[PDB]
Amino acid sequence: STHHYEQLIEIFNSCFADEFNTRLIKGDDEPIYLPADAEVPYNRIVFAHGFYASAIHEISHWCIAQFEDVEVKPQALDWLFCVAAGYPFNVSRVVFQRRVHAQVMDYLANGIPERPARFIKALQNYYYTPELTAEQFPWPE
Ligand SMILES: [Co+2]
Repeated sequence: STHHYEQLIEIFNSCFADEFNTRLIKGDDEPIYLPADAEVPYNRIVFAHGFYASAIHEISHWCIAQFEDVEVKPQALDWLFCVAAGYPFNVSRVVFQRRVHAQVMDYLANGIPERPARFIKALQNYYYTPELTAEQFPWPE
């Protein structure tokens, strides 16, 4: 499959534009969260640059809502999303990515929270990818 940020906009909106009144928007240099208002009546997650990886990262952060500690769970969702989509994962070293790996394992063993779980299933149906298995997430070596 190809991977274009425009695809993530449609997948995200399909998952969340109704239930959570939230949509994904390609922005400029800044990631932003803009709540619905009287003119634009839906919440907007704005990601920086027309870059697939950047959209994934803002989606992960939205799902979760000392920099290492705060970044572990969003980067774990990043990794899950990328494998679900058939996209290559990188962080943005080995010690930190092992913390992310453990958190992916935690999620897979103990349960993925509702919003990322929904996004993962939609990714799988959009890109026709097999069910996730821990084996698709190699320990950082
Ligand atoms: Co981040």
